[PDB]
Amino acid sequence: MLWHKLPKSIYFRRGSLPIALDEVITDGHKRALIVTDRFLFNNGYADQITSVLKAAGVETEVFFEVEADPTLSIVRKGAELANSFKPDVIIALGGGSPMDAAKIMWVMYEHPETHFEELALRFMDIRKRIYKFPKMGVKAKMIAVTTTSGTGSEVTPFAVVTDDATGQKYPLADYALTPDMAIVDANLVMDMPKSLCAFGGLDAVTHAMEAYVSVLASEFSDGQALQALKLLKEYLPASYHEGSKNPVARERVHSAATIAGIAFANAFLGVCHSMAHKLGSQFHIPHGLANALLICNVIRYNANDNPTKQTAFSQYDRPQARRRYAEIADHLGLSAPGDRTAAKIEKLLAWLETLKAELGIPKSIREAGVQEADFLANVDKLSEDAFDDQCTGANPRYPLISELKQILLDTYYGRDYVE
Amino acid sequence: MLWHKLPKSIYFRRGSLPIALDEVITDGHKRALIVTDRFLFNNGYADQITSVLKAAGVETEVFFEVEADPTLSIVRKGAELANSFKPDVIIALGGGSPMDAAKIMWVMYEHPETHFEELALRFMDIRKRIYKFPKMGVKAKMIAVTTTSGTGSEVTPFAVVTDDATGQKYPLADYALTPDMAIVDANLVMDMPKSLCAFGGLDAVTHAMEAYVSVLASEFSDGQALQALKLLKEYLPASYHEGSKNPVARERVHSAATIAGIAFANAFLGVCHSMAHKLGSQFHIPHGLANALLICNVIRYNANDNPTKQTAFSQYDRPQARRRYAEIADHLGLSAPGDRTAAKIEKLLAWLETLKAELGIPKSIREAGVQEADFLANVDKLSEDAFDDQCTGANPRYPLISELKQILLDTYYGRDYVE
Repeated sequence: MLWHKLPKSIYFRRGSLPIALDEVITDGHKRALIVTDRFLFNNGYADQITSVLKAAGVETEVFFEVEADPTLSIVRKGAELANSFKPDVIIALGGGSPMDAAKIMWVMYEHPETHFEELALRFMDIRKRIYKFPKMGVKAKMIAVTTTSGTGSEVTPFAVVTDDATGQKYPLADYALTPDMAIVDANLVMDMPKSLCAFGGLDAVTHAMEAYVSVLASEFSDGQALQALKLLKEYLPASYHEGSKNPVARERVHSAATIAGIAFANAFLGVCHSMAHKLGSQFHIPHGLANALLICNVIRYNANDNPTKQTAFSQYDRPQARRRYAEIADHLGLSAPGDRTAAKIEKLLAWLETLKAELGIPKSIREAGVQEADFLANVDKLSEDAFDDQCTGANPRYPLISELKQILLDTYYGRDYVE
Repeated sequence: MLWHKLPKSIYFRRGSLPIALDEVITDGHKRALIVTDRFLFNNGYADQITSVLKAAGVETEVFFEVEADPTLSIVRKGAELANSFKPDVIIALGGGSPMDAAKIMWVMYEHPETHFEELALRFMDIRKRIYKFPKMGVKAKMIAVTTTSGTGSEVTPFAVVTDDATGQKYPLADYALTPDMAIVDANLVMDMPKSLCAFGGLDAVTHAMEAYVSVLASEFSDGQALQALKLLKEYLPASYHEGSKNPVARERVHSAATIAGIAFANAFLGVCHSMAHKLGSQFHIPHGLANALLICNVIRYNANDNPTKQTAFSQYDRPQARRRYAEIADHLGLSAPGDRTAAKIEKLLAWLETLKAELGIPKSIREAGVQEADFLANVDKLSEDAFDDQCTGANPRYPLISELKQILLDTYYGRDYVE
């Protein structure tokens, strides 16, 4: 059985933010907290929402102390603040690291009794979950603005954090901590650098490419994934080169990244986000860049009509991955009439290299600043710990630790994944 | 040698606060921090200054986490914040606990190298000080609003804090941490409770009664002390009973409390503030209430023309304390023509009881919630540790530990201090 659940509000157009607070926050709340990173407190992005609340009978407080790949130390810090200001609403902002950290502070504020380890517990299903998350709408709601175009955390329950002790990103998940509102306005990403419009807008390509093929994939989460893929193909290159000079593309890509969140929130990720999380917390590689190096092989991995194993899901009778990856190309135009289902993937992978070459993305991990000695020494660790991530419990061929490492290395040496 | 140094600005009238920020802060600064207590963050007293700054090109941050009798834990907490927001100006508010804590955060922000123990070091003189405080006007200025009428911390270098480990208030002092501006508007004390208008407006009676008699007393700091005493006599009772119904008195008293700060900042306190600090940190008695129980005896102590010792100050040739306490009464009207310098003190002490009875002040410490067993057991401690306070190095008869305890006890049993 399946579902398609999101916030009961997703406002999205250039100029939507005040028209998403002049509307709902002030009509129901008078004590707000804001979560973001310093670059946005400094550059005047959080005073774009405190301007409109303080003008109303609302009292704001900003937790600008967040860092990339957030830790559990910060989260506990914002709760202390949240436990002191007693907010009626939380307004995450900045994209990813803040959003992934505010919806968990939302927890430690509603229920400070919680223990993070009981949240990072992998599971076989989301309903048959041992640590049923508590109900969180009673103390304060949770709003989610975003300033990047690669995460989808505005919609999805995923909340990636780090222990600060082991150094293991725990992509915990539960729909009980979806935002009540998601605001995705391109006013905030028009001036975003290229190092981000690439990594971000290129994870989104995975958010949707290992969601249209996942086993939990459904008709609900297949047209959105695609529409997140026909826009990242016609507007992502332009948003990189032209930047703010083509705000429509820098806008459409911002919506796509979110639409892919409308997909992978319902149809969880595959395996690229498992190896990515572990490969980007060890070597401190960003999210999107770990996903762009692997995706072009994971496909070569999941696209084997006769794998070693399937993921054992009723709705998934026969392995269809080699097929789905073709409907993708068939939808994007990469496919020519009279193909054979084996080139449509080549024509697809060819579109990525062509797309990774024109965004500043390297051809391997070695080129990405990781020493062969620091990799091979700890590869078996992140290859056993990827298997133990919750994201991999949805990809269509239940990878073997024998088979993950092989694609870690073939992405280090820029090789393929023949079998 | 002596001095009379204060901020280069003391604005004071009902409605002065915006006219003290619309004037100077915004003309020179664009990044401000505010320090206060929760009662004022909650009750809308800090958004009376953030309203006017944010309306300008200024970014504010409020450290509302302060508690009565502040600790060194909070102070180090606000520095972390101050080290993160990087303010151009600090705006203390609330009176006492915040003000005494912000001008020391000002230190840990300018010079985080400092070590509190090297600040709480008693000394024989302020110039001949071992730990010459550093220069602090370079990172951020320091403003000082006040919302109570008993402290004078707006003007004075005194910054009373607590280790949080030993529990010993260290009334450190240095003019290098005087505020650059002091704002004393009665708009903020009109709605102050009676438990505070009494304790506060009754310490001020000591701020000035052991400053007109101190050895460092000078013509500069004698008319102010008195004017702080002719106003606390004609307007303090009315500000207690009538409260906000006589805002002129609730205003004049607010200025007096500050004028006494113009005195005891230059002519340090005597001994009542030494025993008070130690007697109010052990039994958690408030400041003003520890000073109102003792003052009516310390006078009987300092008013002995033949004491055991003087304070050894050149300007202080013969003990004049028994005389000064008469010019006080002679100025307030308590004195009738044809007295003998021995009744003018009785007529003075009589004015206090008469004044302590009509403010809700008890007649002893026992009545103030302190058990005879918890007092006599630790009296010799706060009697040896009062002698070691910096305030007592200015009172005119260099008390003996033999003689302090005797007045601690006579204030417990409500007795006098015959000798």
